[PDB]
Amino acid sequence: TTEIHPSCVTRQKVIGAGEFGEVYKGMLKTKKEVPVAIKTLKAGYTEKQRVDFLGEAGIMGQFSHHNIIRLEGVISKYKPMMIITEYMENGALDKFLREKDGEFSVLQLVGMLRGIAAGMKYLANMNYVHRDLAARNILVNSNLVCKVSDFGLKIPIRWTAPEAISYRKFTSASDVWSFGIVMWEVMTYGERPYWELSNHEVMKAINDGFRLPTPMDCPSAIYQLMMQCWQQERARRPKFADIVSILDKLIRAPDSLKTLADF
Ligand SMILES: Nc1ncnc2c1ncn2[C@@H]1O[C@H](COP(=O)(O)OP(=O)(O)NP(=O)(O)O)[C@@H](O)[C@H]1O
Repeated sequence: TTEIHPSCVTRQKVIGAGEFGEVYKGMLKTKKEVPVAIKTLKAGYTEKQRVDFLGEAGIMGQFSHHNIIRLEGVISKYKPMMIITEYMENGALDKFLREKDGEFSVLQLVGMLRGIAAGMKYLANMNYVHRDLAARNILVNSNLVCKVSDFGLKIPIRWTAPEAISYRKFTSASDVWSFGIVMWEVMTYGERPYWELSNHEVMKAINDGFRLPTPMDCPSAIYQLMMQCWQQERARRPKFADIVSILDKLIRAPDSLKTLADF
């Protein structure tokens, strides 16, 4: 990753709190000044936190893709240590959608999902199994591009594929199950999967052949595709590259989205 000089960064406002310290909006001067998010490492970090902190930047720095958060660079030689990324104005996806409930077209929602899916196709090609794909780990920018975020060395049962739970077998097909749950998150404008059901109920339903119900006004193709992501046998779930392609068909022929799922 790129080491950058404290002089080029200027923190402006706190916009959040992370595992290792507060996160700020700011300005990077690489000439020309550009908004950035800035993750700080609290003074008083342990060695373990230092390594986990810089490590995420390391993992992130191995990626270059439109729908993957871009590491601008780290600050590891001076204090506050920082991780500098592209600024995403609309913040986390689940929270954004909750604030803008019913305010997007079905095409804007599906395009958000194709962005995510694309990023997950990139990750899956790089052999990177995210393990924690969820709408809260997607960030969104002024133009509504959704980027997979949160790469890092805690994972809730109900975003997780049954085989990944019972045998702890995490693959890219595990992530595809999670992506179906994100689809339901996006199409319900940020509702919590399985509402207030307990982890126990949730696994009993899933193993009993029962799935999350169709979101209100959900296109039939979007609902069926999520049901394709929630097949008990992972080998039958679509791969991310199938998902991207199906969502592109749907976007290219938007009248496909006029027919809704029922019941
Ligand atoms: N690149 C970014 N651009 C814009 N906002 C960001 C960026 N990264 C993080 N944030 C914001 O800062 C918050 C905390 O960042 P992050 O560490 O990535 O999430 P977290 O540790 O899971 N904590 P939280 O999201 O508050 O539950 C997020 O909710 C975002 O609102």
